Amino acid sequence: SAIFAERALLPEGWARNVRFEISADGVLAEIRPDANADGAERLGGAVLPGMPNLHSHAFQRAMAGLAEVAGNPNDSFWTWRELMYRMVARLSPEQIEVIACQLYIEMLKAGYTAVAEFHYVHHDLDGRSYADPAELSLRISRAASAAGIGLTLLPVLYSHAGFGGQPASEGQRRFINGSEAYLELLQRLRAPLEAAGHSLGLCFHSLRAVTPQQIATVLAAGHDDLPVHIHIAEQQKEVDDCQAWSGRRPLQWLYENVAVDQRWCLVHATHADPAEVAAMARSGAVAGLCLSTEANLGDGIFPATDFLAQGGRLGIGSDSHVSLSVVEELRWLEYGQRLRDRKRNRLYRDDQPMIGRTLYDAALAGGAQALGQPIGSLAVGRRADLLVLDGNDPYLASAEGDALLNRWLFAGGDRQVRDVMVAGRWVVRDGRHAGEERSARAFVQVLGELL
Amino acid sequence: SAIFAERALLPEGWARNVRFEISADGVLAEIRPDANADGAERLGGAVLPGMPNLHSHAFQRAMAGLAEVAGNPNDSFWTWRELMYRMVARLSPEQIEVIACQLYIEMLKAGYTAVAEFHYVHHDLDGRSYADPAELSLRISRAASAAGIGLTLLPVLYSHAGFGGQPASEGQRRFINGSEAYLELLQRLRAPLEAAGHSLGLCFHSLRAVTPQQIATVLAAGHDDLPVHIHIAEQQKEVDDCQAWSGRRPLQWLYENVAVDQRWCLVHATHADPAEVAAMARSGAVAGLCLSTEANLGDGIFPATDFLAQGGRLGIGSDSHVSLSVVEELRWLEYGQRLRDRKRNRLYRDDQPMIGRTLYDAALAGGAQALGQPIGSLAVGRRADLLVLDGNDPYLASAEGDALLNRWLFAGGDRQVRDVMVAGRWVVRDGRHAGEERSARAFVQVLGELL
Ligand SMILES: N=CN[C@@H](CC(=O)O)C(=O)O
Ligand SMILES: N=CN[C@@H](CC(=O)O)C(=O)O
Ligand SMILES: [Hg+2]
Ligand SMILES: [Hg+2]
Ligand SMILES: [Hg+2]
Ligand SMILES: [Hg+2]
Ligand SMILES: [Hg+2]
Ligand SMILES: [Hg+2]
Ligand SMILES: [Zn+2]
Ligand SMILES: [Zn+2]
Repeated sequence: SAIFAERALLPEGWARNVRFEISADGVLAEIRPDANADGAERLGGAVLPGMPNLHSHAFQRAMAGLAEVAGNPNDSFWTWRELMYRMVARLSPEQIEVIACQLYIEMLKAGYTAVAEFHYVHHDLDGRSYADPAELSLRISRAASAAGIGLTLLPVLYSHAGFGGQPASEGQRRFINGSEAYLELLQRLRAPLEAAGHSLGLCFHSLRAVTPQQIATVLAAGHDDLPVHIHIAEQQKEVDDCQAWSGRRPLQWLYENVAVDQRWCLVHATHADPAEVAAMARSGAVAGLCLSTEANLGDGIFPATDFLAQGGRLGIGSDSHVSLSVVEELRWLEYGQRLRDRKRNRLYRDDQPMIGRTLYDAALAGGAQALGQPIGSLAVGRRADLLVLDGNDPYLASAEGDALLNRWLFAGGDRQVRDVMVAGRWVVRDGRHAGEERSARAFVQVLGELL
Repeated sequence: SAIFAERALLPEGWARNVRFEISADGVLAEIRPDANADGAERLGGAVLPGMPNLHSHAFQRAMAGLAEVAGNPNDSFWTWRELMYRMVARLSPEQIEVIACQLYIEMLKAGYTAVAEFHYVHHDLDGRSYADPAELSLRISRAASAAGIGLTLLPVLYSHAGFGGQPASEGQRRFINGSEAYLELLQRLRAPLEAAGHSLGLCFHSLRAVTPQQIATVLAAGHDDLPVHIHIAEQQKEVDDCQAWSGRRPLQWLYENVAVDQRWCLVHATHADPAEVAAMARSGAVAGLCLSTEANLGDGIFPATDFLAQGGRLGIGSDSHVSLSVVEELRWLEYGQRLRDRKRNRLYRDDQPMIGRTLYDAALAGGAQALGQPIGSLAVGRRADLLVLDGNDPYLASAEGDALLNRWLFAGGDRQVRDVMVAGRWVVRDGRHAGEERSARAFVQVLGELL
C-alpha cells in the first residue's frame, strides 16, 4: 500500500509531498519527499510518527478518577494504593480483557500507537494460578490485537511486600511468583506473543517487591534480547527504606549493583539526585516519565532539564490512566519544569530551540527504545505507525513545521488527532475506532459489575 | 420553554428528573425535581451550571502556543510579554472581532458559559483614539453576542510602564488612557452593553500600570455596584518593585490603601504570603486563578489549600488562552497543590470530601461573583446557563452524583461536554456551534495576515 502527505515529520525534519510505500507486513519500504502521489492514498493533515506509551497498568483505567475523595487530611500514595488493591481483587479474566480493549482504543484515539503493558496481575482471586498460568497475559495480548495497538508485554516479577524480602501481603496475592515460576511464564509467552506480532520484556515491579538475589538470578537467566523495566524512586518512602536497608538511595543502589544500560526503562525515577541523574544519562537508560499519574499521586517533579542537558533519554507513559493524552503528558512535562523554575521554555536542545519539537523528538526516541520495537520514526525499515492531524483545523492549517507542533502540544488537544495507523493498518479514522461501540457497551457493563 | 434532566446539579446538591421552565428572557422560572417530562425536551446527560471564565484577553488566542521557542537560556515572562506586544501592534478592529468570536465559540464548546474580558486594547495602531473611543470594546461585545456567550466587559485603565507613574512604553501605546478618558469610556459603554444584555466592571491593569491616585479617583467616581478587577502579584519582579516603591508587597499594599471587598477579583495573586492569604480570605474577594497560563508563563503555584481552608473564594480564567478547558484548569489547580505538597486530595471542604465537587462548587461561585452576573447556580431567578455532559459516555453513565464529577474532571475531558445553553438558548449541540464554520474560515485568514 502507499500514502501521500503534503507535510510529514521525517527523521531529518519536516518534509513536503512525501510518498510512503508500505510493505504487506506493515513496514516502511520507501519514503520519497518532494514526490508525486503516484497512486498513493491522500492523507488529510500533517503526519507525525505515532507516540509509544512506555508504561501502562491497564486495569487501573477502571478506577481512574474514582480515588479523588479525601478520607484523611493528608491522603497519600499509600492510601491510594490500598484502594487500587481493592479494585484488583475483584477482576475476572473477562473483565481484564474488556478493560484493556477499551483502554487501548482510547490510547489509539489520543495518538498512542504502541504500549508497554507493565503487567503484574497474574493469578486467580485466591492467589492460585490459572490452569494456563499465562491466562491474564494472553488476555492483554488478545486485547491489543483487537484494538490494533502495538504491544510490548512486560510480565512483572513481584514477590515481596518490602525491602529485605518481606513476605507478600494478602492484597498482593494475585501478583506473586518466585524467580523460577516467573522465568517459566516468560519463556511460555515467547511463542504466543511472537505469533501475534507482539514483543516481550523483562520486568521487576520495584526494589520493594523483589530481592537483590532475584534480580541477579533473572538477569543471568539468558533473556538478554529483552528490554528491562522497573518502577524506581517514585515515592520518598521508598528512598528512605532503601537507605535503611542498604545505605544507598534507590537509583544509586541499582547502578552500584546492576549493569544498567540501554535495555533499561527506569519508570518514574522521580527522586533522582544530581549524581543519580548523571549516572542515568551516562548509561543511556530511558526515564519512563508518567506526568499525569505522578501529579495525581503527588509524586513530585522529575529533574528533566538537568537530565536532558546531559543527554538523558526519556519517554512518556499513561500508567494509572487518569489521562490518556500525548498532549497532556508532554505539555505538563514542560509546564512542571516551568512551575518549579518559575521560568519559560525549559526543555529544548542546543540544536533545537522549539519546545514542542524537543519534547516530541525525545519521547519518540525513548518510547521506541523502552518498548524494544522498530518504531519512533518515519524511516525505511521502521514500522508504519503514524498519526494524521486535522488539516482543516485553523491553527494547524496556518502553521508550518515546528510551529505546528507548538500549536498542537501547547494550544490544542487530543481531538486534533484525526487518523491513526499502526503496522500499516488504519485503526482510527475521523477520530473513530471500528470497535468503539461494541467495546463501550462491554465496558459500561464491567464498570457496573465493579461497584 | 422547558427542558428535562434525569440528573442535574442543583444548589442543594444532585437531583433526579428535574423539569426546568425557562422564561422568554432566558431566566430560570421554575425548577422542580422528581417531575415528569410533560413535553419538556429530554436532555442527553448530566446537567451542570455552566462555568464562568473570570479572566480573558481575547486577542492572545491568536498567538497561543507560538511563544514556545527558547530564545534565551532563561526565557522569562518579560520576553514573552515583548512577543505579545509585537502581536498586539498589528491587530485591526476587524481582526480583533474575528479572533474574539472564534475564541468565544471555543470557550462555549469547553463549557465556559460566560466570560470576563479584561480588555486593554483601546486605540489605533499609532495610539490615537478611534472615531468612537469605544470602538474595540464594542467589537468585543458584538463578538460575544455572535457567539452567544455571557459577557462582563472590563475596560482596563492602563497608564504607565511601571511604579511611580513611569511613562508608558511605545509598545503599550494602544492601551493608554488617563483617568478622565477612562471614566468617559465607562459612561459611553453603559448603554450599548445594557442593550446587548452584557455587564460592565471597573478594571486596573495592575499596580505597575496605574498610580495610587488614579485608583482612588476611579473608585471615588461612584460606580459602587460594579466588579473591580486587577492583575496582582503574578511575578516576583512586581513584588520587588512594589517593595522598592512602597515598603510593602503588592497584595499587602492594596489591602492597606484600598477597601478591598467582595466586589474585587484579584487576578493571579500568585505571590501571596500567609498574611496576604488571610486578608484575601477575610475580605471575601475572589482570587482569579489562571492555572494553564500561570504554568505556561512560569508564575508559580498559588497557596490554594491555605486560602480555601480560610474561606477563600476563587474562580478560573483562561487568560492567555493557551488552554480553553474547564477540565484542565480545575484538574491542574488540584494537581499543582499535589505536586507541591507531594500528597493527594488537597482541595476539599469540611463538609465535602469529593475533590471534583469541591473544585466545581468553588469556581462556579467565585466566577459568578467576579463577573457580577446572576449565574453559577441553577436556581429560580438565575440565568439559564448550563452544560449537558455525555450521557452515552461509559464512564459517566456508570457513575452517579459527585463520582460523576470526579470521572469528568480527573479521568475525562472536554469531549464529554455535549450541549451548552446560555441565556436559555442552545449555543452548542452535540459538540457543534452553528457559527463554527464561518468563524474558522475568517479566523484562518486572520492567522495568515498576522504572520
Ligand atoms: N504509581 C504506582 N503504582 C504502582 C504502585 C507501587 O509501586 O507499589 C503499581 O501500580 O504497582
Ligand atoms: N499573564 C500576564 N499578562 C499580562 C501582562 C502584564 O501583567 O503586564 C497582560 O496580558 O497584560
Ligand atoms: Hg476485548
Ligand atoms: Hg474488543
Ligand atoms: Hg535498596
Ligand atoms: Hg465576529
Ligand atoms: Hg462570528
Ligand atoms: Hg506598591
Ligand atoms: Zn506503574
Ligand atoms: Zn491577564
